[PDB]
Parts: sequence; structure tokens; C-alpha cells
Amino acid sequence: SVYDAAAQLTADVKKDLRDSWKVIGSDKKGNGVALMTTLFADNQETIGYFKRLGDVSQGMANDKLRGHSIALMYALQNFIDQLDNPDDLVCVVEKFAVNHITRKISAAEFGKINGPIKKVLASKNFGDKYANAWAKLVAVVQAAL
Amino acid sequence: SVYDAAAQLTADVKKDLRDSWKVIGSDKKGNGVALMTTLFADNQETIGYFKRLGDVSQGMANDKLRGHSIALMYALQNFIDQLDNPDDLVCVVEKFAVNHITRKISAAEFGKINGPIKKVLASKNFGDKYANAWAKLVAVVQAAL
Ligand code: HEM
Ligand code: HEM
Repeated sequence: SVYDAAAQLTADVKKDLRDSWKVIGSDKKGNGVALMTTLFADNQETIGYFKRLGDVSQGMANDKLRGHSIALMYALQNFIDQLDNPDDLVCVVEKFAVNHITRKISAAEFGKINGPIKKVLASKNFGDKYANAWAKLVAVVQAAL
Repeated sequence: SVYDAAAQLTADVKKDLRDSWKVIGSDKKGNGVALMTTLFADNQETIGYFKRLGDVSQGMANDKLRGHSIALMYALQNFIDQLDNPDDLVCVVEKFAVNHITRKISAAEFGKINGPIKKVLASKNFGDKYANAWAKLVAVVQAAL
């Protein structure tokens, strides 16, 4: 269950999540867009899912892509803030899960976000340990898909 | 025009929005649910739009409503953080406007949230001055509907 996934997150993992988010979460517009464009660059097969945002190659100049990228970072902000209460993390994770379930996004496809995250983290010198911490948070969402 | 509405957010208004947000934003789960239940209580005709959340009369005991409510508070958090830049404020407002346009929510009905907000602020000792500042932020979203 999603609860099992959340309840598993340990103190050391929450620590790494919080420490890395302090940095990558401080520039939501910049890092959010970088996350999205990196996803499009390495997984071109996903572009079709974002037709609403228009031309995603426009990057920062694309207002729709900019608005989406910022809202995504607040969804992650929401997750980070709920870390100490599995009950709250679960209901927010499930809320956002529905947003992707309606778009027919499977658990496997959602996990494609791990690559971009690993790269953004690296650009700030957060190594594999931190990428693994984030893969665990992503897995919580996957448990709901 | 969403851009002209955003222009209505002067130095004084932005200050009042930030000061009051520091208090209400500190308990996103509690005040978020307070907002929603007050909306449903004083405007029963809107309950129908929220079919997905199930029985909203259960308030805090409804996991779907709680998740939704928290998420809503992070959307407000997003607006507050974008007050410095009118261009970013507009792209995020338009992002969430689309979420309501697809649900057939008009500018007039979206405005029904002003009542709940005034009440929640009042319960925290913030008067008409703050309720009116929030009415202006809400108006920016209305202009995009
Ligand atoms: C940590 C990673 C992710 C987070 C936190 C996240 C968050 C979000 C949020 C907040 C929305 C807006 C929901 C709405 O308003 O309807 C959204 C929409 C969407 N997401 Fe994700 N997402 C993530 C990863 C992904 C991945 C990997 C895919 C691709 C397979 C995906 C596909 C979509 C699609 C297609 C939309 C709809 C965009 C639109 O038309 O507006 N997401 N996501
Ligand atoms: C302070 C003003 C408001 C904010 C910031 C806000 C924010 C949000 C957010 C972030 C979502 C989730 C979007 C999604 O995932 O699809 C949402 C959904 C929704 N909102 Fe609002 N909202 C506000 C006021 C209202 C009002 C006044 C109404 C109706 C009279 C309304 C009707 C809806 C509906 C029907 C949904 C979809 C619920 C669902 O099926 O999950 N909203 N809102």
C-alpha cells in the first residue's frame, strides 16, 4: 500500500530529502523548468502527453510550461512538508496520483522522472545517495499508480 | 484582463497579503479544511462540483477532502511567492484557472470563496482590511476565468 511505502521512509532518508530540497527547492522556477526540459530531452516519447503546454522547446519563454513547472515544484514542496506524518503524506500523494491516473500515466512512466531528478541534483553536487533518497519518495507515488 | 488585475496589487496590498498569510499559511491542513467546509456550509449549491471528494460533510475525516484542501493551500502559497514578479504570478494563476475552467466554474462562482476567506481571517483577528486585500488576489484569478 501507499501507507507501507510512506511509513518506510526512514530518518536518514527524510534528512537527505530535506537537505537537498533546501537547495533545489529554493529556485522553483529555475529548477522546475530544468526538470521538465530534461525529461523532454531524455524521454522524447513523453512530449505528446504535454500538448496543452504547447511548444515545450520554448523553455522558460513558454508561459504555460513555466506555470506548470512552478506548480510541480509546489507539489514536491507539499510532499517534503508532509514527511513526518505518513497519514498526511498519503492523502496528498493520492490526490496528485489521481491527476496522473486520469492522464493514463502508469507507475513505470512516472518513474521516468528519476533520471531528470538525478541530473538536477547533480548540477548542485548532490550525489547518488541523494538520488536514491528521491527515488524512494517517487516510489511512494508509484505505489498509488 | 489578468494583467491589469495583477497591477491592482500595490505595495500596501502585497504587504497585507504577506502578513496575514504568515498566520493562516502556518496551518495549511487546518485552515485549508476550514475554508472548504465554510464554503460548503454557506454555499450548498457548490457542493455538487465536488462529487469526486465524496461526502464533504465529514470534513477532516474525509481523506480526499483533506488532501484537496492542503493542495489548495499550496496553490495560495504559490501565489504569495509570485507577488514580486507579475509575469510569473500570471502564468501560475492561468495554470490554476484552467483547472477550474474545465470544471465549468465561472468567475462569479469562484468569487464565492471570498466569504469563507473573510471568515477564516476574522477567526484569526484579521479584519476587512485583510479580507479586501485577499479579494484583490482572488480577482486576479477571476479575470482569467
Ligand atoms: C516528481 C514528479 C512529478 C510531479 C510531482 C508531478 C506533478 C504534476 C502536477 C502538480 C500536475 C498538474 C495536475 C493538474 O493540474 O491537472 C501534473 C500534470 C501532469 N503530469 Fe505530472 N508530475 C510528475 C511527473 C510526471 C511524469 C514523469 C509524467 C510523464 C510520464 C507526468 C505527466 C503529467 C501530465 C501529462 C500532466 C498534465 C499536464 C497538463 O496537460 O496540464 N508527470 N503533474
Ligand atoms: C482561493 C480560491 C481557490 C483556489 C486557490 C483553488 C485551488 C484548487 C486546486 C489547486 C485544485 C486542484 C486542481 C486539480 O488537481 O484538478 C482545485 C480543484 C477544484 N476547485 Fe478550486 N480553488 C479555489 C476556489 C474554488 C471555488 C470557489 C470553487 C467552486 C465554487 C472551486 C472548484 C473546484 C473544483 C470543482 C475542483 C475539482 C475538485 C476535484 O474533483 O478534485 N475552487 N482548486
